[PDB]
Amino acid sequence: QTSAVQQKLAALEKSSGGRLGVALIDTADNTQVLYRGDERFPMCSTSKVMAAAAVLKQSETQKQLLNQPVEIKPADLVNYNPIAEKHVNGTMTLAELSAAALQYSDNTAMNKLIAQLGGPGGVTAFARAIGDETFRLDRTESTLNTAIPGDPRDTTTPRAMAQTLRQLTLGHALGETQRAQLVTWLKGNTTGAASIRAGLPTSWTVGDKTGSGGYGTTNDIAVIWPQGRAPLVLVTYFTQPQQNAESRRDVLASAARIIAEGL
Repeated sequence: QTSAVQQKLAALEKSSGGRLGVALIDTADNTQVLYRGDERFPMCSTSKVMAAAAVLKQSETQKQLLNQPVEIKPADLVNYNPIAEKHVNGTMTLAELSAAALQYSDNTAMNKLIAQLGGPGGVTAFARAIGDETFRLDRTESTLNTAIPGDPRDTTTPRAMAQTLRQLTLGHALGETQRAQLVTWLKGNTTGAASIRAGLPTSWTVGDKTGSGGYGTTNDIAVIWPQGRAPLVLVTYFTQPQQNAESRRDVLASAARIIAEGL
């Protein structure tokens, strides 16, 4: 029952200190389970999925767009840029910047993707054009991770991001080669081993993007191909009242366990 899952999520949330948002879509019957599904949460690095997908859309009609070299200037470096810092005063392709933003959550690469889309408003505009009316991106890295309570900048709801994640990876928001590329990048993420993945059996396939930021904000959005059933889309947002709160990736694993076991 969806409701059993709710009680367990609510109980999880009380023990968490913080505020939990969940949104599951089960594509076997298109059922939805929601916990705080229409409450806004700071998106942090999970936003990078939208930036990369928007650039992929651009590439549907600028054929060679992803192989074009983009200059990495000293002014482009931000804190936590493990991939791009190794290319300062050099070049990366929008493909390499996509992979770095998605699979290592590189913030300099994210800012390059945002810049390629014409700024925060350019990412938001792509969300609007795929029917995501809730997503809003308002700032660049790394200041978009401030996750200040009650600030609607750089937020979405779990319901909106699960709907959009399905659109991008299993629906028709992107072209076929672009959709495959996006799914290949998410499946190759390196930073989500302790989040949703750690709540799921290892035989299941997972494409995911983690997020982290201020106020102990710990997020994950995933696409999940279990054995023996249609894929699932699971969004797990978590933030805390203290600005210096510690990340709680285990809480997201617990949320995913609750879901894999009860649905």
